[PDB]
Amino acid sequence: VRVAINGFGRIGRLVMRIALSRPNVEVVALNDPFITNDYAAYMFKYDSTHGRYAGEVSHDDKHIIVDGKKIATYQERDPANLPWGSSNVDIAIDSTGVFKELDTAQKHIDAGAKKVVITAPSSTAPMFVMGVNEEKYTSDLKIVSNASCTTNCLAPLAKVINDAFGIEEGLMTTVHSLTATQKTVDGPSHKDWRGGRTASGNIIPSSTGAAKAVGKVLPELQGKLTGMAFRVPTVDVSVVDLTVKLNKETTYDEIKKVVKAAAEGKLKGVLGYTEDAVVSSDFLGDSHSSIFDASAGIQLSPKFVKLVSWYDNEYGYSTRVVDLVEHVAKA
Repeated sequence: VRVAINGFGRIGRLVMRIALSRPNVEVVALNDPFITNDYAAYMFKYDSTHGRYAGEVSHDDKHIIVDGKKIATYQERDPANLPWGSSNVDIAIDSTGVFKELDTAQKHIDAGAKKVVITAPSSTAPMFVMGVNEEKYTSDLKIVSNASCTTNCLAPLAKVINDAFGIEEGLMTTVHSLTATQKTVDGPSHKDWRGGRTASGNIIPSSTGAAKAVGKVLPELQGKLTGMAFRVPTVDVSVVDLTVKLNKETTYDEIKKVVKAAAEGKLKGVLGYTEDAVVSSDFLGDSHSSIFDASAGIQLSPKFVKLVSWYDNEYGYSTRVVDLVEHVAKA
C-alpha cells in the first residue's frame, strides 16, 4: 500500500512513525503548506511525549529522509494540486481536520489518489472503528473516516457490553489530557470559553460529541449514549468513565470475564484488559484503542455499573488510522 499524509500535526507525525514500521505500507509523500523540510524533520525526530524517533532523520531540498526512506514533501494549500496520481498513491491520509467531508476530501481523489482515510469524525463520510464495524466496509467506498480517539475508546467496549448485557442508557465522562486547541495561559477561544483558560492549572469542563458518535458506528445504540469531558493538565493519555444502565442482571465478576474474553479473542490488539494498579502514564504509546481498568470500575446494583477504560488519545488512535488504511486497501 502506497500512502501520502496530508498535515503534520500530532496525528500526522505519529501516523508516519507507525506507518514506517508497517512492512506492507510505503509512505510516499507528505503535504504541509506551513513547514519547511528542516522543521518537519525536527518535529518528526523529537517528541516530548513519545521520545526521540529511534532512527536517522534528515532532509534534502525535496524530502524528509528516515532510515533510507525518502519521503517527498509538498507545500500545497489546495490538495487538488498534489501529484498523487503521478506518484501512484493508493491512499491519501488526511490529518489536517479541514478536509473531512465527502466533497472536501474528494480533492485527494481529483488529485489522483485511489481512496481517502480521514483522521477526524465526519458528517458526510462513512465512519469506521476497528473491531466495531470494519466488516461493514466495502471496496466501492472511496472516502472513509476513522472517527475520533474518544469514539475509538468508547465504541469497542460499548459493543461488548451491549451484545452481552444490553445497554439501556449510558452517561459518559472522559478525563482528557491537554490538547493543541487549549492555551498555556488564559487566552482567546471565542467558540469555547472554558477551553481558553490556562490548560496546566485547570480542570476544564468540555463538551464532546464522541458519545453520540458511537450512534453512527453502532446504529443499535443511537440516542442511548451521551457524555461530557474534563480536560486536565496531563500531556497525554485519557480515560473513559462510563455509567451505564444495563438490560440484563449481572455480577461485576461477569462483566470482567466477558471483557477479558473479548480482549483475548476477537478484539485482541484493539481492546485491552488489566487488573493491575495502573495510572495514565502506564499507557503512553500503548496501541490499544481501549484498555479496560478492571479494578477501577464499580457496580452499584445488578443493572447499574461504572466502567473505566484507558486510551492513549494520540497513539492508539494513530495505530487505528494505520489499521484502517491497511484494511481499506485489502479490499
